[PDB]
Amino acid sequence: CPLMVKVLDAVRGSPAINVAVHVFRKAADDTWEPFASGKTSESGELHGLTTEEEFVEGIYKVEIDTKSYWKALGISPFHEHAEVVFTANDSGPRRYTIAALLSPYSYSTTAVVTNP
Amino acid sequence: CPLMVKVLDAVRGSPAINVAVHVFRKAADDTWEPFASGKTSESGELHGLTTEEEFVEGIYKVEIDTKSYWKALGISPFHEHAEVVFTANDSGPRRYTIAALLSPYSYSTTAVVTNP
Amino acid sequence: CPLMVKVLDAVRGSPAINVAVHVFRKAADDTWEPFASGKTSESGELHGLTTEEEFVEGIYKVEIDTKSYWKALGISPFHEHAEVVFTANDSGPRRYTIAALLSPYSYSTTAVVTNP
Amino acid sequence: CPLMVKVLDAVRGSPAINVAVHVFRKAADDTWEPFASGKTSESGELHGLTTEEEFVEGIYKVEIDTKSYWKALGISPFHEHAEVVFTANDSGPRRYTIAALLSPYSYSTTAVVTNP
Ligand SMILES: Cc1cc(C)cc(-c2ccc([C@@H](C)C(=O)O)cc2F)c1
Ligand SMILES: Cc1cc(C)cc(-c2ccc([C@@H](C)C(=O)O)cc2F)c1
Repeated sequence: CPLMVKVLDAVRGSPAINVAVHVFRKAADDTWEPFASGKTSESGELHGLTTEEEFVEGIYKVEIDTKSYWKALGISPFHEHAEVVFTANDSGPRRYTIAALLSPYSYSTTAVVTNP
Repeated sequence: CPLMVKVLDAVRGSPAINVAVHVFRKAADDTWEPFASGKTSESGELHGLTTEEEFVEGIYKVEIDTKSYWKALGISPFHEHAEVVFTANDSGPRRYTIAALLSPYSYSTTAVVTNP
Repeated sequence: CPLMVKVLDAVRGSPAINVAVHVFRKAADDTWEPFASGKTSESGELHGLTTEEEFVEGIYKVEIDTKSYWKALGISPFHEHAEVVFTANDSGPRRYTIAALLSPYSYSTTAVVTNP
Repeated sequence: CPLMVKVLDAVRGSPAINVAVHVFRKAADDTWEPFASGKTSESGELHGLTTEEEFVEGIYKVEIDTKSYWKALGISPFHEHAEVVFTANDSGPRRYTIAALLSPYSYSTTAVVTNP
């Protein structure tokens, strides 16, 4: 599991459950090619997006569908979605966790990049 | 000044100076049209991006060029840029401040929306 | 104005108004002595806490009364308060801005330290 | 495991490993009584702090010894320590995770409160 996404809710103090997450890889012509997607679990995590063989160096975009998340909870949100855009680099560690902390008018994100 | 950007550096405990910012607006064909750009001052603030007349209703993307910022300080950061994507002015004209807090492997952003 | 506090609300996308702040300084006996207090204005800012003369070197604790803030808006938050504890002026006088971003179950804080 | 602490490093993009964490419970006379302590693991987590029988309702303080963390990595930090102060309430969920994201001049914290 070289790529994991973990989403938390700063209003409810809970995992962000059943959030849609789409990953894209930047193509040669600078367009965004669908790569992987899924919905966060009851723990706010999304595992199994890709495999070591599929996850090559390059620029990736993780889109988190925050607007749908907030409106399913009855909350008015600011953003259309959250975006995390980063380069995967085979130098240094090989497991990427993209973590996001959501509020209606704000979000935080960090990267946790490690070896097993 | 209906759109402003303010950026802080969480490593230095200082304004983030000379941060490039590019604003896009979603066009009729659903592409991202360049709208405005500038860079943060010595105070970490970017004023004068647009006008009340030109800042019409739409979906806007504020790209904050965090990689360029960190590389210019000699640091190899995680992200390519921070994105803030939102619908603006859909209940009439508002003033938006996009605030960001930067670290090499993490950033936060918030919006301050006021009615003049 | 060598110590200032600025607070934003990540649910409302607005300044956090009428936030009570209490500042303490560690005394010779290692207890927390009350130093100064105030509350955020309509802009989310708190000016006039102290003076250059009175703001001597020491360990300071800035308590931001987040529970009181959220309860006054009818919300039952997680935290009692946010604390920011730091040594001030140990390389000579500096100006400190303590910035905070509030959600009901989460907060962020940063320091902006400048040399006048 | 009713109380867990999880610490991440926003400069290195890693867990915050071998950080000292002290938990206190507020006594009747408003002093802070030592309650539990430990050091974060290789995953930035601290498990086994307390037991259901020991963790009663009341106000708790989680101190994270960030200053020692940063100076063991050769980094100049702002804060003396990070503080998280909250009420444990048997109404609603019974597992508390206190998560913290560290930068030299900033920190974020959230609460993830759940049932199994
Ligand atoms: C204080 C803070 C800030 C940010 C951007 C993420 C998180 C966070 C998000 C998801 C998670 C996942 C990995 C978890 O809860 O196990 C952990 C976190 F510390 C916490
Ligand atoms: C994204 C983020 C994170 C944190 C901890 C503070 C702030 C913040 C708080 C107050 C202000 C005030 C001083 C302002 O200039 O609007 C600015 C900020 F960027 C923004």
